[PDB]
Amino acid sequence: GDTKEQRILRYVQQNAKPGDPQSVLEAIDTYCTQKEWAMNVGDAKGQIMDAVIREYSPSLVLELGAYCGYSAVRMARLLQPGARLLTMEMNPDYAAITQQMLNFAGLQDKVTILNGASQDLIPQLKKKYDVDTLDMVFLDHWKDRYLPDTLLLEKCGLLRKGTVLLADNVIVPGTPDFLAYVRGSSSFECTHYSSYLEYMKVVDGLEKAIYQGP
Ligand SMILES: O=C(NCCO)c1cc(-c2ccc(F)cc2)cc(O)c1O
Ligand SMILES: [Cl-]
Ligand SMILES: [Cl-]
Ligand SMILES: [Cl-]
Ligand SMILES: [Mg+2]
Repeated sequence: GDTKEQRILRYVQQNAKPGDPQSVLEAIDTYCTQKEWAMNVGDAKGQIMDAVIREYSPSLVLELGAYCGYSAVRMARLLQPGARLLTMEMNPDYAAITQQMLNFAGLQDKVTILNGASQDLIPQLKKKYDVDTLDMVFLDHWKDRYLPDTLLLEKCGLLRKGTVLLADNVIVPGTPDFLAYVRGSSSFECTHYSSYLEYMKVVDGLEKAIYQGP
C-alpha cells in the first residue's frame, strides 16, 4: 500500500493551495499532529529556523537531508529573489516526494535536489554545481553524519568566515559528537536554541555553529 510520505503529499495536494508555501507547511503540520507523526522539522523548531533565515538572508543554502521537503519549503519561501537552496536526499522515494512538494508549493525554481549521499555529493559541489562557498547549511540527515560531513565541507573549501551551520535534532535523536566538536572548536561560534521534537511534548533543539575560518 501507500507510504506515510505519499499520504503526507496527497494530504497537502488536497488541503493546501497550489503555490502557497505557508498553506503547505500548515497542511503538513496538521496532518502530523492529527493523523500520523513524521520526522519533519515541524512548526516549533521551524519558527526558530525562520528567525535564523531572516537574520542572515543567505544567498546559497545547502540542506543535508530533505525527507518530504518541509524544511526546504520553510527555507525557500523566505529566500530573496534569485537565492538558491540545494538539498541532498539519499533516499529516492523521499527525493521524489520532496520534488513534488516543492512543485506544489511553487518553489521549484529556488531549490535543486541532489540524489545521493551527502558524502558523495559534497566533493562535487564546486566543479559540478558551480558552488564557491556556502552561506548556510541545514543539517537534518542521519545523525551520525553531522560531524563527518561538517569536516568534509571544511576540507572541500565550502565554508567561509560567517557560514552558518544550523543542525536539527541535536538532543533527540541527538548528535553528541557533532555538538562536542563544534562547541569545543575555536573555528565555530555556537548557540543552542532549546525547543521541542516535532509534534511532541519532548525536548529537542537546534544548534547554530558559525564558522570562523581555520
Ligand atoms: O532520522 C532523522 N532524519 C534523517 C532521515 O530523514 C530524524 C529522526 C527523528 C526521530 C526519529 C525517531 C524518534 F523517536 C525521534 C526522532 C527526528 C528528526 O527530526 C529527524 O530528522
Ligand atoms: Cl523536514
Ligand atoms: Cl538523510
Ligand atoms: Cl511542532
Ligand atoms: Mg530532523
